[PDB]
Amino acid sequence: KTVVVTTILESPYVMMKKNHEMLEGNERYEGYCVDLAAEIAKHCGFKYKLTIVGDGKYGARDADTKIWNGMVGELVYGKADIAIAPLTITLVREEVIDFSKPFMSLGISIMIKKGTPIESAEDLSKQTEIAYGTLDSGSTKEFFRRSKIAVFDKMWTYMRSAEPSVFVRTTAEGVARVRKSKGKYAYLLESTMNEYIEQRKPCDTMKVGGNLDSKGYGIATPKGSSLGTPVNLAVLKLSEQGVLDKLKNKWWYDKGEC
Amino acid sequence: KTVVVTTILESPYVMMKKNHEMLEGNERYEGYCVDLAAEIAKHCGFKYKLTIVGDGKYGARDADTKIWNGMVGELVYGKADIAIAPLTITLVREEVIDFSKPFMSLGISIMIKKGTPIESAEDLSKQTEIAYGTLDSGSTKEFFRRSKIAVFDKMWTYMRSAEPSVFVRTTAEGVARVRKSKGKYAYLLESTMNEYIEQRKPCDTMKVGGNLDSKGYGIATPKGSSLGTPVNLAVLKLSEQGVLDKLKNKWWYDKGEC
Ligand SMILES: N[C@@H](Cn1cc([N+](=O)[O-])c(=O)[nH]c1=O)C(=O)O
Ligand SMILES: N[C@@H](Cn1cc([N+](=O)[O-])c(=O)[nH]c1=O)C(=O)O
Ligand SMILES: [Zn+2]
Ligand SMILES: [Zn+2]
Ligand SMILES: [Zn+2]
Ligand SMILES: [Zn+2]
Repeated sequence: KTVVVTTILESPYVMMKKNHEMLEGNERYEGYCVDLAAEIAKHCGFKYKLTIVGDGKYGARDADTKIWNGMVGELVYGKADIAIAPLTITLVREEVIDFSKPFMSLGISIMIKKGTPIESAEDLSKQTEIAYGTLDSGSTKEFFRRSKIAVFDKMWTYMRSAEPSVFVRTTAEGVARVRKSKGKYAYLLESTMNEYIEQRKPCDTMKVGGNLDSKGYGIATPKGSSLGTPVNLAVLKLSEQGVLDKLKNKWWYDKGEC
Repeated sequence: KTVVVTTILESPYVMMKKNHEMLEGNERYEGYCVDLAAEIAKHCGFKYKLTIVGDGKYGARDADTKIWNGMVGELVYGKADIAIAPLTITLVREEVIDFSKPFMSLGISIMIKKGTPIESAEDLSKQTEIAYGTLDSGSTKEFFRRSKIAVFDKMWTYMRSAEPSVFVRTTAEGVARVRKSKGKYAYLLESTMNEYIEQRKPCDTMKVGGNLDSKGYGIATPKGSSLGTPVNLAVLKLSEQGVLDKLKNKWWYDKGEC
């Protein structure tokens, strides 16, 4: 049985290769998670096909219907056997799917156009000249929605009602919005992405302040899947072998252009 | 049934209260892990008894007898129901006990007496004037014994054969050795401990360089135990509701003496 892997186009985790049009199957893709997938499959001994999540979302549960979308939904409804992606380990997800131990740590962070007069989340919350938002479906939005911290709740109150909307469908759209907004939009996004983007041309963005939280990405499987245990053990093995660090260095800093 | 919790006297995770001789049961202890245990218990809905691990050890498998010592052994042999302590999530332990998702991130780091001419593991590995060692049992030592990375193996090769022994029995012993050795002993230890000590009088130590690796502490339960699921969910809930961050700040920095 070939294992169906659900993933998402998000640099430098999974990207189309320069010459992908002349390539087929898994070979079209490169990135940290593409490499992680190959290692996991090697150590657990399976063959697999990478497939990009149809709706291009990470996964949230619809309030009215209670149906899960995104990569999470593909696992929940049996469309994929495993998700190998920058997928945040969260409580609401852990209730419907299984996560391995984390293969990467991260936090929510702030991205600004260079020269923007912002140093912190508190700075953002105390002003109005500069708009700010998050990836409009995923763990970061849910963080602000659920936050009982005054600074973040204040920010959520602003974001939920902002007009026009401050939420974006993809990271690419968020970043483009910072780049074109002349310093009038700051983007809240995961630190790993922020750090990658800061080192790529045109080198006009930067991460400011510390992370707003601490969490991790894990490999996800359907609850009670037989893949859950071997995969978890494979992640810890790769961590202890230094492989996760090697991949991180390969995809972030060896790819710096600034 | 009252849940038996195994833990270890290691500041500031668990410490004897000043008037402990006058107190009983759980009230004898204080620290990050005592606070965490209270929250875990409250969220899972169980009564518990804190007990200090008899042999004062974290957990290793004796190569000869194959017997597990430390907190891991107390779980494997059924002497405790759960371990709430700075216990590192590792592959070999995951094979015999269950771990929650990590409640704290960390890495192996270098502690020096202020003014020691050392900035990194490479620096340490390329010289012999300054001695260096690790806790004589635990995941840090195992990290070096197992590492296939040139620098860390070079360090291990030095450390296993160094005489007198560069290894120490307790964190306290390592720190005292740093402080007394006039810059001629550096101590390799987990970053969280390093960070704690840097804010303690006499304020004569510091963490230098990046971390050598990345990993996490997890709450541990016997394989197959029914506490595993609720406990994991409780960890994620505490992470997301900011409790883990509050606790780290309370015990590391709010008490800061430097
Ligand atoms: N990892 C998240 C998805 N996700 C991704 C990014 N991102 O890649 O910058 C983000 O800023 N916010 C977010 O919730 C999840 O799993 O929902
Ligand atoms: N957390 C470890 C134990 N452990 C603790 C410390 N520490 O408290 O400084 C250390 O420096 N090295 C180590 O292996 C494990 O679980 O074995
Ligand atoms: Zn194309
Ligand atoms: Zn491998
Ligand atoms: Zn005493
Ligand atoms: Zn609570």
